[PDB]
Amino acid sequence: ASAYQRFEPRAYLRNNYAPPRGDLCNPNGVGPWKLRCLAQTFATGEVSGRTLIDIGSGPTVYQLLSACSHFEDITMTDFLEVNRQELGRWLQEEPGAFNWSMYSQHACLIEGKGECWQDKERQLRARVKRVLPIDVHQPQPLGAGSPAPLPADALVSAFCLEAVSPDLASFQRALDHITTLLRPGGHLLLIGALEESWYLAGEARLTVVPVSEEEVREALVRSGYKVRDLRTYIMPAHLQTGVDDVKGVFFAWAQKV
Amino acid sequence: PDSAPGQAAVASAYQRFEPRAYLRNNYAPPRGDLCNPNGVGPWKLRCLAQTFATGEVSGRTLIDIGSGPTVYQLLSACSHFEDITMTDFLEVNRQELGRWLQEEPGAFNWSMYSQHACLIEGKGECWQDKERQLRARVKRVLPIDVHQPQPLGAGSPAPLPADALVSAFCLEAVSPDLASFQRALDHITTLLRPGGHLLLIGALEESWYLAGEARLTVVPVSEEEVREALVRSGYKVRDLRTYIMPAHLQTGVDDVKGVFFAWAQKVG
Ligand SMILES: Nc1ncnc2c1ncn2[C@@H]1O[C@H](CSCC[C@H](N)C(=O)O)[C@@H](O)[C@H]1O
Ligand SMILES: Nc1ncnc2c1ncn2[C@@H]1O[C@H](CSCC[C@H](N)C(=O)O)[C@@H](O)[C@H]1O
Ligand SMILES: O=C(O)c1ccc[nH]c1=O
Ligand SMILES: O=C(O)c1ccc[nH]c1=O
Repeated sequence: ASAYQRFEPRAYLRNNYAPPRGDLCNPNGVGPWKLRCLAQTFATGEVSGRTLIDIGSGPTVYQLLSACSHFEDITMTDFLEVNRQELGRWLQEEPGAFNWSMYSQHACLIEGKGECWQDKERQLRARVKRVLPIDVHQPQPLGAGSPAPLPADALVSAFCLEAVSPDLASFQRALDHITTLLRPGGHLLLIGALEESWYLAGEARLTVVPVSEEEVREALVRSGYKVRDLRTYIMPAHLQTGVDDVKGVFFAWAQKV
Repeated sequence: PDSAPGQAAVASAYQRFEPRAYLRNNYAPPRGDLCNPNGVGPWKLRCLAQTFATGEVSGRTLIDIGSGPTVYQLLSACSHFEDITMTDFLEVNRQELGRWLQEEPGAFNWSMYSQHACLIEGKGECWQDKERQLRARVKRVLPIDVHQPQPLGAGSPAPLPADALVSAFCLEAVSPDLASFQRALDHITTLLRPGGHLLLIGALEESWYLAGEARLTVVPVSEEEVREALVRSGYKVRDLRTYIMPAHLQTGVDDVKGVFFAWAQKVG
């Protein structure tokens, strides 16, 4: 856990959201794949409501681009101060903010409603009301009297749980911990790494639990979800880059039942 | 009768045309605000994209007539032609294009326009690929005078006759009157093969516009004047659509009342 104390936001963004993993031009890469999963799911019309929470956002916003037009109250979270600070920089268009414009643009491309990427960002920034501390290990991940409208209509989380969990069972408990924040009938969009065991964030070396698709599936069941969709992306060689050892990325669409 | 004087005034005036001021006046916001779908920027891009989307405008060679310092008019086009000639009267415009071709940072930034063309062509192309394709396909930037019967000069470099022509806001902006306009249209029509296509965009009912110190003269034309000249030149008009300049886009940079888009195919 203390390992996340060395976690460098910029190095993380560099390793994961700049080229080659950050090149959105090629349809076969992980970035486009994730954006595609998110967009397709929301285009169904079946994930809707007023409030949404993003569990373990880190310094990233890409995972809400398609989401932001189906929820007017959005809550972002992370365990580290530095990540929340980094988010603020983008939300407030402050100086030195990370540049997400390529991703906004591509979400506008994929969604295909003729939306300009500035409108897209504008809405996102508008609908994110708060950026809050959170610890999934706690049965009440958001603490007692959070300003977060509970329970949420929907949840999103990407590359968080498996990355904060020593083993399968901690991963299971965490899933249970965040699930409490989710209204019955609500939706969870879980994105994460397949069979990963470590990744680097500057001086920080983080341990990861290597999970399989079927493992992810069963965990969702055991947490009280009906799995609407589970797809896998296999990591091409050219995107195996020495920053981690992830083999693939899973996308899960689940519904609390 | 004698075309020389008017043409001379025209050439004279254009010696004060300042590319940056023009780029600013016409392609920076609000006119350059690609976010408003009711805006002229988007309407122009739509007209081009939809037209190329028919698959009916095709071939090897394309010539853009009076390109000025702008490339937006070629964004949807460049996927449909291997060889594209760009052209302008003024060296300073030609140099501007050079700066963009070289991908210099001093260049005007067209990427909003690129992204927007990518958006409405609906093929999920990224804007960097679109721009790289345009830079690859532009084979040359030539001097041009549409008042000369051979607008490119004799023994020109351009592969003639072209398969297609593009021209935006050029013919009316350099012709003192309708007869001049028509002649200019006749001239460029010689560079196009029979059955070839001409995509024409221009100002409706404009008489002047600004480009720095330069306050330049435009022949005001109407849609029907434009239609007749096309027929008069040997074209079948496939499409002629009009955009009315909204008040908030009428900024004192010109007096254009609207914009026309013509898809025409040369008879022969
Ligand atoms: N105990 C804990 N509870 C909830 N989040 C935690 C946590 N310990 C670390 N995190 C956060 O989990 C994130 C893993 S990586 C960030 C992933 C980001 N959502 C994106 O999609 O790329 C980090 O931001 C990290 O600080
Ligand atoms: N006699 C002539 N023959 C051909 N082009 C001319 C000309 N005199 C001026 N031009 C060019 O006509 C242009 C009008 S401005 C339009 C530029 C660009 N195509 C656009 O769409 O914004 C200027 O570039 C100008 O230099
Ligand atoms: O953030 C990550 O760990 C990640 C994002 C996308 C693909 N693969 C990853 O490991
Ligand atoms: O005159 C122009 O250059 C012009 C008028 C209206 C819309 N767009 C233009 O470029």
